[PDB]
Amino acid sequence: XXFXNKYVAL
Repeated sequence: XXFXNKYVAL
């Protein structure tokens, strides 16, 4: 809900 990691997005 702001960038995650290689697989999960936020």
